[PDB]
Amino acid sequence: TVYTFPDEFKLGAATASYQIEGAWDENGKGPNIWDTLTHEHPDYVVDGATGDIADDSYHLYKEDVKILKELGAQVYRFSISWARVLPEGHDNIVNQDGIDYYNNLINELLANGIEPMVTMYHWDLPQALQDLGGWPNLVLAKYSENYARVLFKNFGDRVKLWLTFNDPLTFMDGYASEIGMAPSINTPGIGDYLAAHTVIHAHARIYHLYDQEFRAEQGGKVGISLNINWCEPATNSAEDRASCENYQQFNLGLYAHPIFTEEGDYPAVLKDRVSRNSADEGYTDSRLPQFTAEEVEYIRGTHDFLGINFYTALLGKSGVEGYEPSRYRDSGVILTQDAAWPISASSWLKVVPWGFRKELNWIKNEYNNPPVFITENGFSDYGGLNDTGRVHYYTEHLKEMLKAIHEDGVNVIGYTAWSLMDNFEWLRGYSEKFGIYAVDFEDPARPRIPKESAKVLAEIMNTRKIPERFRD
Ligand SMILES: O=[N+]([O-])c1ccc(O[C@@H]2O[C@H](CO)[C@@H](O)[C@H](O)[C@H]2O)cc1
Repeated sequence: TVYTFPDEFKLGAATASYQIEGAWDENGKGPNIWDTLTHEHPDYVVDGATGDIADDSYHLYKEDVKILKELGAQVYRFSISWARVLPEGHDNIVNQDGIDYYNNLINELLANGIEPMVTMYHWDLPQALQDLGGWPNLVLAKYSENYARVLFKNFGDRVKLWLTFNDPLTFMDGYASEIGMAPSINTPGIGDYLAAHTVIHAHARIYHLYDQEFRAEQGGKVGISLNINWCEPATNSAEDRASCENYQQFNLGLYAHPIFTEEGDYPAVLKDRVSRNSADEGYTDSRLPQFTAEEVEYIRGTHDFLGINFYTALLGKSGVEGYEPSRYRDSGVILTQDAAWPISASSWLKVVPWGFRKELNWIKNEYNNPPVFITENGFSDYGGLNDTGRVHYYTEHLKEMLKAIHEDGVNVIGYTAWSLMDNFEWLRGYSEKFGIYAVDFEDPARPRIPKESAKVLAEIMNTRKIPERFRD
């Protein structure tokens, strides 16, 4: 039983628009911040790669559905490109080609018995909105509501699972370095917090919009996807345990405390540590923005489920490091990884499957056991179809999740493997492979070929159990 999926549990796979679509300027699509980064700053990206073509899923979406059907996916999580739909960012112009494209994908999925799950924002902000300052500018919350309205209006009759944002903890970091994630702005400890504040407001506006204008007719669910790693105490001391709690609150709690708790607002430790550090450095005002009481009440409770992106673990010890100012320095934890942990093709990604069970329990206890949908979990290598490391990664993480469900009572309701195909991997270009299907980026037809992990995942999805050969 601990190896069997609950009957209603949803299994599938996931992708993101800029990572797969290509067709970056085709049929009316406007430019986004990743078009800008890869065109203007190829020195930031491995091999100077771009997402101009990527997997060419704009043209090859029927092939993507074919492989999802082969895999036996029940749900396909994909994201919508904001600038493909609203090329100017604002809602004055709706690109019919964009509407037709996503309807064509949704309809193809449904005709093949696969449920669509749509992420509204996976990092590809229209450049016209970045030119106003992007996420640090609170005006983007209303622009995000207007974008969501166009999505609910056009697609909500058929789409019943929505995520507003994918991993703002990472995308806010685009405002904390001059050479990093788009838009590559160096405002650490200041602009990244402003970006977080806008995203939280935007998410809350989108959820209220669904309640007011769409839920009664459409009957779907709206969540948000938050990335978090497990943080294990470097030693068993109370002080190192405190540092791990700081990590959880500064990385997951930053977004989840305002939305998923009864109290709302940012975590106290976040408010308090940033206030103290700002005062010690001579600022008149805290670097952390504030919510009014009315805003706290508006934002809290804006969820039907919690999306979790989980990849790895860290060790945390008591102390402070990082540059002043920065979110890492403010967080009051020294983070490392254990050299014993198995490695991947990504410097930051170590294989620590027991950390997934620990994290699921931390979430259960902090947020009163919300329904959790694992929206990303996966592994990198440099290439190859006989992807034993990826197979092991998936089987171990699924086993740990199933223990969380069955033994620990955690309400996990679905899981989409990251990712369906090898991707444009952001600053890593085409150098790192996260797919369960390989794609030949040198072949204009971009054929998709199953790896061993795709065959194992199909076996899991078909049998609804972890096969005996992978059990302890
Ligand atoms: O803190 N971490 O461990 C972490 C943060 C952000 C992450 O981001 C993920 O990274 C994947 C692999 O590159 C991308 O394909 C995917 O688009 C992205 O959501 C993944 C992991």
